[PDB]
Amino acid sequence: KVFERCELARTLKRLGMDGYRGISLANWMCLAKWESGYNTRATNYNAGDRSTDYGIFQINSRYWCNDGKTPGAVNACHLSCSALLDDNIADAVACAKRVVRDPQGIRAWVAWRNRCQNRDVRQYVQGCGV
Repeated sequence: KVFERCELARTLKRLGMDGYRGISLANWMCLAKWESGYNTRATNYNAGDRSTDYGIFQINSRYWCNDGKTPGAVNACHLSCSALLDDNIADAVACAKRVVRDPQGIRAWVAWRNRCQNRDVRQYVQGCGV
């Protein structure tokens, strides 16, 4: 599923992501935008280390979900990576909440640093009613 901007914003709010571990909604929105274009089926294979990024938040198979083919990986979210490719983002949101409970928080995603940190991210939720 390819979410529309405001549709996603309202979904993420109901799922309790606004202010989760100190992270504003707009920041989550900026992260989904740059990681997958708001696409829940996006996947990106990292030939360099043999892991794959899955879903709307591009969650990595080395630590977060199990895909069986990543060497030396763990599955902190206790999910199959297939779960992160569903049109319903419930499991993807629960896993993203897990990723940010670790020290780095949202900084775990480099694209957030490049494209969202220290920027005016208000545009991502503007006019959406959240």
